Amino acid sequence: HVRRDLDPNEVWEIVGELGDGAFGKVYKAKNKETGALAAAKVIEEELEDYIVEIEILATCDHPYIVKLLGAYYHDGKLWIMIEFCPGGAVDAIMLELDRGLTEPQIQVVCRQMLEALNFLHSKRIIHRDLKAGNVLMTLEGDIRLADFGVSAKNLKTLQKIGTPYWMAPEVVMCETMKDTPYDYKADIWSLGITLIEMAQIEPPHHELNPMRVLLKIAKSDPPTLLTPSKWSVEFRDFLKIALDKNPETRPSAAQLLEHPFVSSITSNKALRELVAEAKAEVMEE
Amino acid sequence: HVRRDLDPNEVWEIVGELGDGAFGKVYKAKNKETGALAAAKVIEEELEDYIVEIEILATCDHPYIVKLLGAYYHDGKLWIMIEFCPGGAVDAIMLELDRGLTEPQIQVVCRQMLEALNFLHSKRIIHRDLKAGNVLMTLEGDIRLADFGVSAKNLKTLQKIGTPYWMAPEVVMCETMKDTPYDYKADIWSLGITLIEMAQIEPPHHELNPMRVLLKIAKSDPPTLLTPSKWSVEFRDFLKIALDKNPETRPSAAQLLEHPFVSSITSNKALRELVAEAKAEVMEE
Ligand SMILES: Cc1[nH]c(/C=C2\C(=O)Nc3ccc(S(=O)(=O)N(C)c4cccc(Cl)c4)cc32)c(C)c1C(=O)N1CCN(C)CC1
Ligand SMILES: Cc1[nH]c(/C=C2\C(=O)Nc3ccc(S(=O)(=O)N(C)c4cccc(Cl)c4)cc32)c(C)c1C(=O)N1CCN(C)CC1
Ligand SMILES: [Ca+2]
Ligand SMILES: [Ca+2]
Ligand SMILES: [Ca+2]
Ligand SMILES: [Ca+2]
Ligand SMILES: [Ca+2]
Ligand SMILES: [Ca+2]
Ligand SMILES: [Ca+2]
Ligand SMILES: [Ca+2]
Ligand SMILES: [Ca+2]
Ligand SMILES: [Ca+2]
Ligand SMILES: [Ca+2]
Ligand SMILES: [Ca+2]
Ligand SMILES: [Ca+2]
Ligand SMILES: [Ca+2]
Repeated sequence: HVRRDLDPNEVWEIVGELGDGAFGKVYKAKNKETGALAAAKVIEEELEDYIVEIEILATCDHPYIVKLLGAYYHDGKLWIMIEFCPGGAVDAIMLELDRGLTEPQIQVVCRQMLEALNFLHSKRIIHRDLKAGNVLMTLEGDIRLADFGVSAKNLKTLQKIGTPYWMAPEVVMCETMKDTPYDYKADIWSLGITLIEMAQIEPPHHELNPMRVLLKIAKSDPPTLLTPSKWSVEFRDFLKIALDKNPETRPSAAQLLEHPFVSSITSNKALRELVAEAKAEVMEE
Repeated sequence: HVRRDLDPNEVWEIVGELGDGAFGKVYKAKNKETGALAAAKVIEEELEDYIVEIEILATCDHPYIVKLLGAYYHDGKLWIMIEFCPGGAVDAIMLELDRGLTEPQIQVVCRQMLEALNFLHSKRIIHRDLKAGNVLMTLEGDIRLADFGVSAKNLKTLQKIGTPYWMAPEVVMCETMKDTPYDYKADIWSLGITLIEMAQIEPPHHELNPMRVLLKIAKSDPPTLLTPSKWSVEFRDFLKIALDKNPETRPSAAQLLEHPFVSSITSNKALRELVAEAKAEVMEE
């Protein structure tokens, strides 16, 4: 999936920057032949993390997951072109609009996220980094799950303890959490938190520093919506079963697709409206 | 610690085989200058596992841990010479004598193992593969903890997920078990099982296949001695607190060194006697 024979800078042009951070710059790229836009990383022996990421991406051909457009290794730089999502990240949308999503909007995101997760889990791919910032929007009002970096760094490890009789109980449990049917449950919890983040702009425990947050997650009862009366019983029930601290009894995405919070969602209209409103808001000067 | 400049086959001669298995052959080597004997691996990009192992070994200079005599990379082969232990592994001793250890013998092994683990844990090294087969004997009746392969493969990983607010409780717990003060607790549990193995020849759940054993460890109450009346209250109490399923409340090696099962053990005589008896038994033809 990494093309060696083709030179990438004859097919793509880097026309802008989308972001920057701890994992380098993300560029906006334009196809000089077709005019298609991509999010791009041009990366100059931790390229094996990116190699595993490309392989996941290439395997993850699905309507609600970001589509890999091309990967190259040329002169050396590793190029990785992925489909541009002009609607942006849902957390940027909430910041731009200065508000959380409506329940109808959350229902669409939830339905589509569940379809994506059901697909990934079928392929034994665990995302492990769900959050509103990794839910990207199209102008049509569909999501795309993004950022398989954590997924890939985790998979590289597993692809790469003790002798069982002598193994401590906590070691048995954490090695048993590395495999089916427990590994994928993590994404279901993170989905629930993401839905709260979308309802309330911030996730639970946002006021605490990251290290205190970890203690809080382990020891606290599962998070609930701050103002329950704003939300349907269906939404609160959905969260109640998704935010199960016990991964054994936490439902799969397939099971959650039959929950009445999402089982009747057959239109993306609420999300298409959201993206239109965000676009119009961005235009204000 | 890996010598490049010196050619190893001018210092050592491979004079025998000690073992074979899934991790290759272990040779017996003799120093052509001094006459000292070593256990040797001569290994022809998973050499980084062995590199981390050498670094651990070089750091683990202690009376009750195997002593690294030399590591080389020459013509390409990786040579790793470690001190020969003529008494052999405690599990081989039990098989040779067709019996378990006496309580006085177990007390000495336990005292010395605790001293070793207290040292390792001070260096933030977790063995992760304690068992009677990794407790080696000298003719003097001292142990040497051996086989840091699992330790090294684990450390290579840590030296080499998610964002905390969205992280599932079970993921928080298993990442929190990867660090102090929880990581080292695993060795305390494995010590307890090892002591049962030494008392009874076989560890608990030896009748079950390895995959069933894992379920059994997670769900069962902690193991106890099969015939309690053979053993002191002190031994049974020691096991009771060491085989704590909760790593939070499981004692450290330092705490266990003050337990009356080991706190008064100031002589290795019982173990020196054991090794003499095993030697004499081996001589029978
Ligand atoms: C408009 C917009 N696009 C993006 C990011 C995109 C995108 O449009 N397409 C896309 C695909 C994948 C990814 S990724 O997270 O998986 N990722 C980092 C990545 C990308 C390429 C290669 C590899 Cl290996 C990995 C990230 C993205 C963002 C964050 C925004 C946005 O909110 N904003 C941007 C515009 N601002 C003015 C407002 C906020
Ligand atoms: C007599 C004897 N010696 C050994 C093994 C030794 C030894 O004598 N010294 C020693 C040091 C280290 C290790 S190790 O487990 O850490 N290991 C595998 C290793 C070694 C070298 C390099 C590296 Cl990286 C790793 C293993 C050993 C064994 C298993 C026996 C034994 O019971 N027996 C052998 C004789 N039989 C007739 C009876 C049973
Ligand atoms: Ca697509
Ligand atoms: Ca605004
Ligand atoms: Ca992002
Ligand atoms: Ca914030
Ligand atoms: Ca509803
Ligand atoms: Ca406006
Ligand atoms: Ca406005
Ligand atoms: Ca020594
Ligand atoms: Ca015999
Ligand atoms: Ca061995
Ligand atoms: Ca056995
Ligand atoms: Ca006693
Ligand atoms: Ca005899
Ligand atoms: Ca005999």
